[PDB]
Amino acid sequence: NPSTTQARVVVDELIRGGVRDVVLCPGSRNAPLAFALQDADRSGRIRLHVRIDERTAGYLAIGLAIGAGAPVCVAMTSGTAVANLGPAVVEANYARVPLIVLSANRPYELLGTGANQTMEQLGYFGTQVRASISLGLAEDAPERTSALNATWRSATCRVLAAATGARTANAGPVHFDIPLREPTPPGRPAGKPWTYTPPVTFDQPLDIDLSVDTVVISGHGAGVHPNLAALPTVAEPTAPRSGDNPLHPLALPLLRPQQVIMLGRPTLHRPVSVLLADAEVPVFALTTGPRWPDVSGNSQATGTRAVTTGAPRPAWLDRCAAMNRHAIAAVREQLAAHPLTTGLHVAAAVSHALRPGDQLVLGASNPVRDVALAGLDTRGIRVRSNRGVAGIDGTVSTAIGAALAYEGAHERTGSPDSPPRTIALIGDLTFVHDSSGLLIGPTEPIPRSLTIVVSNDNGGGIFELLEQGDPRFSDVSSRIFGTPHDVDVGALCRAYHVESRQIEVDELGPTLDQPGAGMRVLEVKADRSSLRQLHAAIKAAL
Amino acid sequence: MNPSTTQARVVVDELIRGGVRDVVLCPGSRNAPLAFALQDADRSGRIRLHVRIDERTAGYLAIGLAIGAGAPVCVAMTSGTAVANLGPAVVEANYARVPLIVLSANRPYELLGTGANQTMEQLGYFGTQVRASISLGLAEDAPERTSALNATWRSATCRVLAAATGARTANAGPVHFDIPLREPLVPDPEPLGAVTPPGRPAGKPWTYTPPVTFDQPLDIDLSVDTVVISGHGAGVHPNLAALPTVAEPTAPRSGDNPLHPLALPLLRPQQVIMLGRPTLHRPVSVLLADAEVPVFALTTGPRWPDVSGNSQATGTRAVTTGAPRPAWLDRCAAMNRHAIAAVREQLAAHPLTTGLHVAAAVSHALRPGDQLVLGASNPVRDVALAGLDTRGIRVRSNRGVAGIDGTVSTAIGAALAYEGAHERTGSPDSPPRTIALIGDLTFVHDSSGLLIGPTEPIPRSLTIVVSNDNGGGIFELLGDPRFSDVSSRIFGTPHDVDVGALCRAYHVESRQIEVDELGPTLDQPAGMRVLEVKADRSSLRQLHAAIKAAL
Amino acid sequence: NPSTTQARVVVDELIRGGVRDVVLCPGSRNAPLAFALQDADRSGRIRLHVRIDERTAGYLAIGLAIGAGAPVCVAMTSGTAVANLGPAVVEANYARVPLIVLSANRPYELLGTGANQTMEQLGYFGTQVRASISLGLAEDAPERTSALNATWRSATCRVLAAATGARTANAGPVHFDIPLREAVTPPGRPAGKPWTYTPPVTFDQPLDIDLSVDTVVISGHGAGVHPNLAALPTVAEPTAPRSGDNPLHPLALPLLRPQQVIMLGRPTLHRPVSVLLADAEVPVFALTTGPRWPDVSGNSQATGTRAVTTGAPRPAWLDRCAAMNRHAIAAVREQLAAHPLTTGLHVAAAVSHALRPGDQLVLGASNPVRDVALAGLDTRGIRVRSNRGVAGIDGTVSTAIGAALAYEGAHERTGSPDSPPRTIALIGDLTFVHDSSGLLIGPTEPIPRSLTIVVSNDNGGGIFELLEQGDPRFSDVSSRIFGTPHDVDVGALCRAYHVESRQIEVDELGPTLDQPGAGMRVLEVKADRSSLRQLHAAIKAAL
Ligand SMILES: Cc1ncc(C[n+]2c([C-](O)CCC(=O)O)sc(CCOP(=O)(O)OP(=O)(O)O)c2C)c(N)n1
Ligand SMILES: Cc1ncc(C[n+]2c([C-](O)CCC(=O)O)sc(CCOP(=O)(O)OP(=O)(O)O)c2C)c(N)n1
Ligand SMILES: [Mg+2]
Ligand SMILES: [Mg+2]
Ligand SMILES: [Mg+2]
Repeated sequence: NPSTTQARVVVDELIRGGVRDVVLCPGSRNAPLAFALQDADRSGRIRLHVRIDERTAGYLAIGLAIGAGAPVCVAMTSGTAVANLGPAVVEANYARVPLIVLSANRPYELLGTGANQTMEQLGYFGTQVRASISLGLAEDAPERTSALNATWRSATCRVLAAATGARTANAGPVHFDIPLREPTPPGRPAGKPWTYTPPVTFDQPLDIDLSVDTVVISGHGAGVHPNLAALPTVAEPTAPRSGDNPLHPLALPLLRPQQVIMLGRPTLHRPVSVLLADAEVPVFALTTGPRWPDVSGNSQATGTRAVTTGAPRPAWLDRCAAMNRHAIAAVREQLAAHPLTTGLHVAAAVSHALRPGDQLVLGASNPVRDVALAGLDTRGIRVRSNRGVAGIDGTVSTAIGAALAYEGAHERTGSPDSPPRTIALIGDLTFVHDSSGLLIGPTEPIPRSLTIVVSNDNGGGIFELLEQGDPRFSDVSSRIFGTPHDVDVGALCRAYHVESRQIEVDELGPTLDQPGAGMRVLEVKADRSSLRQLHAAIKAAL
Repeated sequence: MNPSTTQARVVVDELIRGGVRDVVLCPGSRNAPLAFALQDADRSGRIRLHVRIDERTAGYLAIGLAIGAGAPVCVAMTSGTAVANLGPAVVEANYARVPLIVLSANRPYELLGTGANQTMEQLGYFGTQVRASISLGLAEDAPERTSALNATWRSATCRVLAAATGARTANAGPVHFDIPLREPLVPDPEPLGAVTPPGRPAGKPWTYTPPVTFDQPLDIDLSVDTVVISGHGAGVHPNLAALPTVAEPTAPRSGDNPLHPLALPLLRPQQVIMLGRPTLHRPVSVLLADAEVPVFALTTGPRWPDVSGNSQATGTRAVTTGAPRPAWLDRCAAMNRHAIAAVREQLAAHPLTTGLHVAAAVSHALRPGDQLVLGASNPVRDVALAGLDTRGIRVRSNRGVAGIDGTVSTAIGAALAYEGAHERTGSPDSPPRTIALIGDLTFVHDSSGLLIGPTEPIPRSLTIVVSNDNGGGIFELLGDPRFSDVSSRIFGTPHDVDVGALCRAYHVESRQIEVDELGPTLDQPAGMRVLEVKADRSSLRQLHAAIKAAL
Repeated sequence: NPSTTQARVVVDELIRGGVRDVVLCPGSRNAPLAFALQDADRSGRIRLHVRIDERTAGYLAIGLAIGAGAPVCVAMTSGTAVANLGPAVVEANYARVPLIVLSANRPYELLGTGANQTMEQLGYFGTQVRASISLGLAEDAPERTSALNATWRSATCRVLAAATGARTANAGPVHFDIPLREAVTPPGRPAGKPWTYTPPVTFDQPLDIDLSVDTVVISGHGAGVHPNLAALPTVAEPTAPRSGDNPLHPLALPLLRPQQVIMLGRPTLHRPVSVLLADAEVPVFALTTGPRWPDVSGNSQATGTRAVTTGAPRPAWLDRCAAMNRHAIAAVREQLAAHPLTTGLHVAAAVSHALRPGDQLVLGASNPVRDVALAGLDTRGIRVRSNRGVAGIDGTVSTAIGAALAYEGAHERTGSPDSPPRTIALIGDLTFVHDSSGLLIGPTEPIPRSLTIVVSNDNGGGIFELLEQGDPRFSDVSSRIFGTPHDVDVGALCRAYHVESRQIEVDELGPTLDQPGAGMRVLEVKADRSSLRQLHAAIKAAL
């Protein structure tokens, strides 16, 4: 059958392209490439992950992709797949995650006369994906086997290149259709991809004078810039650090920088937003890819690297370092003097328990910010967070997939050491949102060293710190923003046969130092009724 | 009053004037103007607010609130993936023709593509699944044209409601209503006591559009041997009431001459009248796939199903000439009695409680006035197999796409709307019962739909029966492709998820009982509860073979 | 050959669905259904129209549909076809024209890796079409011939149903794909009947309206006929069918104080109409068919499909309106007589005077369609066409040509032994230059027998003289960027395409229209726009 030959050629090319994991869901029909994928899974060339929940499957693919940087395929055939995959595909587009969405249209059947069990289509594919490629239906022609093998492998390498950003430096989701009718020609020698894409550079140098009082702000997707390593740097948790001179986010409003270098895409902290929008401050955007971040439109120039003249005034560096120490002190002490555990205490504890080579996975809301408020030093750490569109959905499967991909890479190094830990920190709403991600059949890969820390303040803590958190809304905000739920986390973990423990904040460190089952949830109860006061006390101690 | 608060209050007001009684809300900062406005309407009793955490299952809750009493229902959420999480419920609402209003907050459209946090292409995200995609203009600070802005906001809100209820189209469905909103997003400390721009006098909708009467008479001769097949969304046809009728559980009965689905392949209809959209029964599909028998499609709206290649004509109602042969009605009535007798006998002779036994017991417990919610895979198949008489009861099921998402939330939402509709009657009697029958995989999958926050409305009389055979009604009853497909390997091992632990996790009363206690337990109440009945799946294929042999 | 069987089944069902005309263009590959359509053309079962310009070809299809109300197919395979069809597809959506766009995708070929010279997609199909249906590849299964013939014919009826609004009362464009791999044909129903028959449908939404309140009727594009409203003063657009005989000149409207408005169809003309419809003190009742209702300001009180009336207009009100109508008809005619130069308004008044029952009238956007209304044309017994969906000045020549062909075809189908009725088109000069391509028709292709295109040529855009940018403080700037003079030799253009042409004066227009010429002719009448604004100022002052 030409369709089975074609499917094996594609799967083979996908494996040479660096795909190591494929996610699937049961549906109305067989998945695309199902048998060739099954053969490769059995042979150990790739690893399959199956889930019933199509939404959590999309996010499992994201995690499997950002854990070690590899392209990941997700393949489902059902009438709800496109709708359920939407959230993950949007995150993959905005965070530039190489996600390949496989489909298998049927050209011998009617479309548009009723509900389609294979693909029920929304409007986001047009706007979200880097490419939409459909292989031909496989012709029955042994005469043309060599020419078809070339066409198929060329097209597969185009899918892979579009998703990884190999030539565009703009990785993201790709829609790859392999049609079939209802009801192996080799690749390049020595395992090379059919169409090889050697390394590319996009170079856009900007002239910047460092003698001007400069602060670096690095956000999601920031590059590494050695020539900027000495400047005071307010770094989001997921930004790689270029140097060793951190500036705490809370210190920023008490300095007066005269220019800003912005790396990647900042999304955290109102003081950062305000500074980038200040008309009297030059802002230089250094980022990869086609677009640049600039909500205010205030930025002066954008490129990919800086060509620097001068150096920072010693008085400026020394003044930034003293506000940095005052902010660190203000947090440590007001946390010490607070009589109730909050998410900020939980984040502080997780940050101390971390060691080099760990992978940290951060939920949206307070956790990703609290870790920054606690001054976590991210050097030697891989920090992952779905900052593309900052959803609270799918964070459990993202952590699981990230642990799996990260352990898989460490395994392949052959090293005798135990698999490096993955530690997730997420809020209680975030955990309830994607609890279904906890359900993993015995037939499926399970992380060996994943700890999910759930900081549970029985609602949405971040909203205590916004305008709706003002006391004049006290009666009203509790229901429509606090959103309390009274979930028994321990029961939920028991229901899914997931090792679970409820501990106090000071036991968090010790518990995380002691290894446990491959996958486990550590719940720490927290309070959010006092959170706006705690943050007010930290500000006043600045 | 700042522009965001003013706009939000005008929109919420016009939605209430348009007949919206329930609103599902999920938390966020960008939708804060909507959340404040809705909670004010809740506090003064103009609507009933339901807050949820998970946008996805929250959309099926809204679906339940819409199908329970027949009213348009809004779900409101923040910008970004929160909106994308409504996709699954939008698809169901489209195919099941449910008046679901997705009311999303957005950033100003000019911020698209600037790197703004939690922003995405929202307008048109759903494509052709929605009846309409409507946007409001960003609210300007310009009091001189407050009354002009009031008119455009209420008109837009009236277009949303008309598209969703099908007031002009006769084709209800979901509508995307996107509202770009900018700071300030919370109500100002001052002015105190501002006045929201007024709607029409006497609470009338700003632009009033009455429900269309859509009519398409079609001639049909009843003397030709006729079977009626009615599926999801079918209408009632008194002049067809005497015909033998294979009716899906969700189809309203027009008459009293039932024909069991198993009997149909053993009869020889010479023509078919197809009511609504029948998807459920394999015997039905086989018959409709046969291009030789003439089929007439009677539907309540402009859509008609593609299940038959030989639909001769479409209509909304038949104009009947003649009457059926008494011998033909005799023949069908005899096969009906035979078909159900085979089922009840083989059921009684089977030594193990299967999901079919649970469905038979549930069907036997119901009385007129009950609402019954069925998970759209096997529970709806089994209840029909057991021969449930649906006269005088409301059967709800997500038969649009018959997916697995949101079945629990839909049961909860149907119960709340149905009880509410009966609070308004004024009867002082206890609220009607809502009984849901859900399989264990479906219940586990949407278990988080059980979650109702302490401050949120709880059904007064919903019982969720879980027929737990520890794995699907899947590889029993087959589906040659499925044994080959590697994704089926998750179905080879019983999942063993503890149902009682799940009900504990969402603080819902749950008991585990035997099928014989089911009838008495349901007559007995107590708010919301789950009854888990364990069940065998191993003998299930043996049971169906015995029924097939008995025919 | 399976696709040959499929293609013939589809063409046969399309024919049974009332398709009489199909528009094609040469392209990189063969049009969908090309050989089945040829066979039907040869046999006189359908009529093929070929054009090289894909854009004019779409507007020709629009004309072939609106000329007698039939569904029309357009079939092009080229790398530019979707882009060139866009304008007509948008017009088909907004004017609710039953336009079927045929395509033929190749499922054995790669998509998305490079330029696609079979169909290069834009973003508009997802927002403009009523349906997008793909037949699916034809396979080699002779036993399933009955089942496949049923499936194909069903899908084709579903396509036709979506395009004509047979069940939705919402006609519009549909995308119909028949994919391709690269003499007995299975029969449809007895007696030429469609495979899935759709009996007549009604959408009924009655509204209670009190006629004793001082009421005016404004009817626009797509207005329906309402007997119970025939006596009210009615400001009608040229394309709106008249219900009665109490016209109310649009220039009269600002001089009356109506206390409620019944609005029929979709109004697009006259700023006094827009002002009245937006007046918060005036209840507005929108009566229209289809899913949506017009309401720019949001001021409307209710919408439906018909009126249930109580009461009757006060006789004082009727005479006040009938007299204000007389005042305005007279102010226009007297200041037209008093005006020194020929303007487009003069040309319109002359064309109005020359029309008679049985004629089809095609109006360009811009001043022509307004001027006919200001000239007080009586449209009873006259079929008035204009592309008011989006009011483009593009494609009006091919629209008039297609309208004429379809209207003539309807008359020839009767046995009448008469010269076919006249189609008279009135368009401005920019509009004519925009779609001049539509004049080029090969000897092989159908040509209207009685089409006369009148071109009111004021060497630019007359309508902008009458707008705010036409005020004298912009005299230097506006000439170039709104007037856009071109100095085209209209007679030389028509001679290049072998089209009978005459430059004539306005009094000469009635006589020339009375005796026929070649089947297609262009009558150019030179007009002035320099004095246009003051002419309208004179008519305002006279009121
Ligand atoms: C699917 C979805 N639906 C809604 C939202 C809006 N939202 C957030 C956003 O405000 C967070 C934005 C950011 O930059 O992190 S943060 C949030 C509350 C999360 O509560 P939590 O998980 O208990 O964390 P907590 O520590 O209590 O802040 C909600 C509900 C969302 N982000 N995703
Ligand atoms: C393709 C296209 N491109 C531009 C426009 C804008 N436009 C118009 C519009 O303003 C008229 C709209 C209406 O309601 O009639 S009217 C117009 C001038 C038409 O000049 P004309 O054909 O010589 O007519 P004239 O009698 O001189 O007014 C132009 C350029 C358009 N309508 N279509
Ligand atoms: Mg929380
Ligand atoms: Mg089960
Ligand atoms: Mg002109």
